[PDB]
Amino acid sequence: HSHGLFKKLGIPGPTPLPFLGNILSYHKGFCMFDMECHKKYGKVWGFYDGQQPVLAITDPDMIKTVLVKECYSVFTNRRPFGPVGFMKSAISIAEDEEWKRLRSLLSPTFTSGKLKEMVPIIAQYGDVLVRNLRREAETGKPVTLKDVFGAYSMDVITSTSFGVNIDSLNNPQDPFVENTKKFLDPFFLSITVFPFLIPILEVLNICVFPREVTNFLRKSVKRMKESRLEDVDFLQLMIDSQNSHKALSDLELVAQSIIFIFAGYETTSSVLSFIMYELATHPDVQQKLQEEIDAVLPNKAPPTYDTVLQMEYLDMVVNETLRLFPIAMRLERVCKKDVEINGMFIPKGVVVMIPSYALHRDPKYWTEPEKFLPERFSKKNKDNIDPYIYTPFGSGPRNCIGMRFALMNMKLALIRVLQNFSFKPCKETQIPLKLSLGGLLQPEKPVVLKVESR
Amino acid sequence: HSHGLFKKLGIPGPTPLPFLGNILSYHKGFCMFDMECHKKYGKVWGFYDGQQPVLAITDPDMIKTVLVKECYSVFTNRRPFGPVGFMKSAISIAEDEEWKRLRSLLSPTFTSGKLKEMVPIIAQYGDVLVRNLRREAETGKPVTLKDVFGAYSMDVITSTSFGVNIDSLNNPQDPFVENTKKFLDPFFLSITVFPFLIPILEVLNICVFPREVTNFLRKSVKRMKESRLEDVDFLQLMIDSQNSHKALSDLELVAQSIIFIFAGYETTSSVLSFIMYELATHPDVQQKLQEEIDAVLPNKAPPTYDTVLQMEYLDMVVNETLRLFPIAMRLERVCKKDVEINGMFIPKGVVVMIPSYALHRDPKYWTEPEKFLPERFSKKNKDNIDPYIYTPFGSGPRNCIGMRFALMNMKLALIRVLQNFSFKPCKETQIPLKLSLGGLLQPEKPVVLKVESR
Ligand code: HEM
Ligand code: HEM
Ligand SMILES: CC(C)(C)OC(=O)N[C@H](CSC[C@H](Cc1ccccc1)C(=O)NCCCc1cccnc1)Cc1ccccc1
Ligand SMILES: CC(C)(C)OC(=O)N[C@H](CSC[C@H](Cc1ccccc1)C(=O)NCCCc1cccnc1)Cc1ccccc1
Repeated sequence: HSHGLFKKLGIPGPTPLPFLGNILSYHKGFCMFDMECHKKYGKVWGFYDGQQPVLAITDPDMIKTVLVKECYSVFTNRRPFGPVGFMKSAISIAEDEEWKRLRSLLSPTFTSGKLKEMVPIIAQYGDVLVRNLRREAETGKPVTLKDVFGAYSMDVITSTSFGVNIDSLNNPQDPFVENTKKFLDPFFLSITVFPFLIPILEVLNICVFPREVTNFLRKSVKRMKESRLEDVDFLQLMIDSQNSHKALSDLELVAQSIIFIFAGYETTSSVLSFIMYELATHPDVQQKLQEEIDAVLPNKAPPTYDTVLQMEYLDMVVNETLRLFPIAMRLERVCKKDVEINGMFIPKGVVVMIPSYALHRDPKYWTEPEKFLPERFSKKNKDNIDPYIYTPFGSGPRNCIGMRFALMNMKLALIRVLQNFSFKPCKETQIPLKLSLGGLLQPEKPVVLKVESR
Repeated sequence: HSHGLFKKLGIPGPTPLPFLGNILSYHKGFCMFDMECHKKYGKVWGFYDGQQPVLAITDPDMIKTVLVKECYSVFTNRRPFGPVGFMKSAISIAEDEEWKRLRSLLSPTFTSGKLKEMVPIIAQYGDVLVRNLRREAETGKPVTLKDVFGAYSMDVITSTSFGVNIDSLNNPQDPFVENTKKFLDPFFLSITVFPFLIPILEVLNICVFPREVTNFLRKSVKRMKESRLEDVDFLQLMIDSQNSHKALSDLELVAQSIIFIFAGYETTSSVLSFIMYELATHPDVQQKLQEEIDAVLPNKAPPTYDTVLQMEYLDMVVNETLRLFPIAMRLERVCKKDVEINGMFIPKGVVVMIPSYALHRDPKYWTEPEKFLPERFSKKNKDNIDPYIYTPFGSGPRNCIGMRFALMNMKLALIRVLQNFSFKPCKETQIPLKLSLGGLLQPEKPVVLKVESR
């Protein structure tokens, strides 16, 4: 009933089958399909997620108009997502004057001042990591990064948000550790063909987040809420905040606590895994980086907030990895008005998509796009890089509110880990890595590596 | 479109509201509503579960026609239940010539011969129970029965079916113990008003059993299948069985393994909890029973299969409890034909229901129906009891296939428990017990009791 939309505006794309759209083209994952499309169709193309049209753009100025310029006016919300139940009040899912109300009420939690106030705490679990690694290093036993990294990222989230202190790797059976550790699978494809069936599940209290984990943290939060009240973390600042322009409700407060936890668990863990792979497969880079760390932190000195930003080959290494594996893959915004941006009409209701993964591997802005070369981000060459071709944290008012915290969380782990250990591939280590043909930005085979002690 | 069905046949009942039916009358639970209806309307009445008519019968001969006589011809299947995914092949859910095919292929597992072959095994975990109770008995700390009883019933199921041996109470964090321990809640009411929405969830692979626990046991079973093949329990006999009239498939085999596990976990545990309450609130009965046990098993002798059936005050105690709390509450069968049984027309499609709980408390067949008096089942008075008024295990071809195993499982626990401990109520012990106004036959407040050692 709408599969003729791009044929009308003269916008190219693959031919959508009825009802399915082009979702059968996802057999190789969003990334390979975007790379193919960006290659076949050029600067702008179109396709249909079921009955839903999606438009892809690759011009730095047009992306800037959508993410930055016309964010408030036109492109304010991401693609609708459901069923969710009470999770409607979550920021990344919120919309319009209820997003602007929440993005404000929670921005003060990622300031340089508060972020520096978390340096003594995040550092405490970088140490706990070393013991868990050294126990498996002295017992030569190849190591799965995501396991031990997940336990660390888990340990940092909990502390930085609620104060609950657990050695999740050695307490994988703690009642607070279990609950926590929990788009092309059989369900979500049925959602994109049956978006008319989402409202059924919403009057059903059925949620893609199980109704159990949430109810454990609706109460675990209100336990801690009444445990510090009255008697430095994310929640101590979210309680200080409810003390535009209505204050923060309490089921509203329980919702954002959850979104941070995923945000910083599988992403802090996944990215650190993509990094230790690149170091293990480019040991020269691992050499140059351990030299820089011990030059800023001699005698294995403890990283501080001001020493972390001081490490430049560290930032270069982090950036280049994110180019190769930008965990979001795509950036998306929903167009709320008949608007003509940068000389092109965008009708109301169209999802606007930026293919981040494909753009990070576009040879027109990247020489040797699939090799690992941190030298792209040296202060020498870091200036020929369009800020709208490279967006691992998005851009504009709706970008990643936790970016500063993520770059600080990961670099405090890399300093403390690379001060002590070094990483060599295994025989059973997948060289080279194959990306998941599925729906998340993750490896086909989990990253296994040999670990030795300095 | 069908709410005029009972008005037509001249059958009385509460007035159904559009779409909801009489389900708003479930605010006091199925039990209180059936008692009320049986009291207001007499021997036969009618009501609507949404758009679905249900007919209640209370005559011994008419129940016998449905459960026993015309089971094969007319009343073969229970009320349709979904969504379920692959669990369609489960016996209690199976229908017609695929139930008759499965009820046969699995009946040989509850014979007196095989049941006696499980006596040495089930006895091993009655002992493990004592230590866990004595640890909390020597530390005077009131005891929650369902916790420790659940761990025991759990320990017996696993062993009697797969051989996996765990102290689930002290291993509540065993990867095999966790998966296992998992009708008027917000969901199932939406199902009975929206039965047209079930087929949506079936093409969605959404199942009221989470798609996770099942996939752990589709593989855990096929681990054990290829671990004994090649190298006494339920599965060793289900593999021996696939060695009417097609053999047992392997996803067919994974399904029945699950249905036994619930069947014998929350029911073996719940019933033993309703029993220890009745003993604690009628200590004279507890006195008479410990005398009988030590008279059959002197010196705290180990129960055997032939000593267990020998205990008559034990059976009396078990029976009378089940009268007071018959965990099924109702028996149901779906009518597949225009039939006129015992002088009454039953049109096609009508669910036929027997109110077991209400009938167990009907003063016309029970003197002092709400008191606890095991003497109703003494060999003296046990003959004035209609086998179709008292059906804790159902009746006829479709009755509880595991009845013999349940009466043997529980009595082996009561002998070993009452040989050693005695049970007194607490202050915080709920005297008298309030039944759950909800959907399962369970207490409002979990049973807590003081435990002392002989
Ligand atoms: C390697 C680490 C991370 C990366 C690469 C990353 C990337 C992104 C990206 C690309 C977006 C979408 C931005 C857009 O649409 O323009 C986003 C959104 C978001 N991120 Fe992250 N993220 C990371 C870690 C975190 C962490 C640790 C948090 C902790 C709270 C967090 C919280 C959020 C939130 C709340 C949003 C939604 C913002 C909004 O809609 O206003 N992220 N992130
Ligand atoms: C206190 C213990 C138990 C009680 C009171 C009980 C009661 C019942 C009742 C009333 C029914 C329905 C019968 C009917 O519709 O006429 C039933 C069915 C069933 N029970 Fe139990 N049960 C118990 C324990 C068990 C156990 C331990 C198992 C182990 C496998 C089991 C397996 C089954 C099965 C498979 C069915 C369905 C039979 C069929 O549809 O063919 N039950 N039970
Ligand atoms: C794809 C379509 C168009 C159908 O729907 C969307 O696009 N929905 C996206 C994600 S759905 C739900 C998600 C939270 C969640 C998902 C699964 C298990 C547990 C929690 C969310 O609510 N928020 C995600 C925030 C966590 C995060 C991830 C990466 C970086 N930083 C933070 C929304 C999204 C937000 C941010 C980046 C990328 C996507
Ligand atoms: C009420 C309407 C009319 C809508 O649906 C039905 O009546 N569905 C009944 C039960 S639903 C699913 C159930 C299994 C199950 C349920 C919940 C969590 C885990 C597993 C089953 O599949 N089987 C139950 C067998 C276990 C058992 C319980 C008690 C005694 N022995 C064995 C089916 C039923 C079977 C047997 C007795 C009472 C009810």
